[PDB]
Amino acid sequence: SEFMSQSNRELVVDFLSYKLSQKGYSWSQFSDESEAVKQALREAGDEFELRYRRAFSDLTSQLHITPGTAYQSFEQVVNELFRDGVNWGRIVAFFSFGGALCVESVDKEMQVLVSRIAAWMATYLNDHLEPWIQENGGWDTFVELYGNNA
Ligand SMILES: Cc1c(C(=O)O)c(-c2cccc(N3CCN(c4ccc(NS(=O)(=O)c5ccc(N[C@H](CCN(C)C)CSc6ccccc6)c([N+](=O)[O-])c5)cc4)CC3)c2)c(-c2ccc(Cl)cc2)n1C
Ligand SMILES: [Zn+2]
Ligand SMILES: [Zn+2]
Ligand SMILES: [Zn+2]
Ligand SMILES: [Zn+2]
Repeated sequence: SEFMSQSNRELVVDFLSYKLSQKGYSWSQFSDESEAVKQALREAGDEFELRYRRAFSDLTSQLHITPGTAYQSFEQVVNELFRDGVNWGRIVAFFSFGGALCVESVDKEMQVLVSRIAAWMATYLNDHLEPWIQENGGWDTFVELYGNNA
């Protein structure tokens, strides 16, 4: 409880849909307090790209991500991102990484990867990040911290 929560799937699809919309795409092209969390994540991901733009490179070539890639390859990269533990900034970097991997996959004519990356992100969020998030005050704590720094 939970095996795979709908709220974790929704957070991921809403974030990825936003990043793909910024590149002119609809989520439907790739796949078949809550509003405040969605908006804070959108804003934090946009700020993360302005501050750490150099990291937004040819991710699918650097990580050899193809239509043959399975979940454990994605988990190894994200475990590197969280190698020294979890914090809010690293969670924003994780969402941003998934968004950039989706955008790059579409650019490299590997549209098939988008729904897969969404599922891998929702799995990692559910299994390896939600326990930390709940222990550290929940998503409404992030909304408060982000909004107050803003
Ligand atoms: C393996 C691996 C990687 C790897 O190993 O590192 C990386 C990788 C690559 C580059 C960068 C990073 N980062 C950079 C940042 N960093 C960090 C910094 C500070 C804190 N401290 S904090 O928690 O107190 C804090 C402080 C401030 C704010 N926010 C204010 C809002 C102000 N505003 C309201 C005015 C500022 S904006 C903002 C600032 C920082 C983070 C978010 C938003 C927030 N916050 O959450 O908003 C939280 C904690 C963590 C963690 C890692 C990872 C990738 C990767 C590859 C490609 C792509 Cl595309 C993505 C990822 N990969 C794959
Ligand atoms: Zn939603
Ligand atoms: Zn961008
Ligand atoms: Zn795992
Ligand atoms: Zn913990």
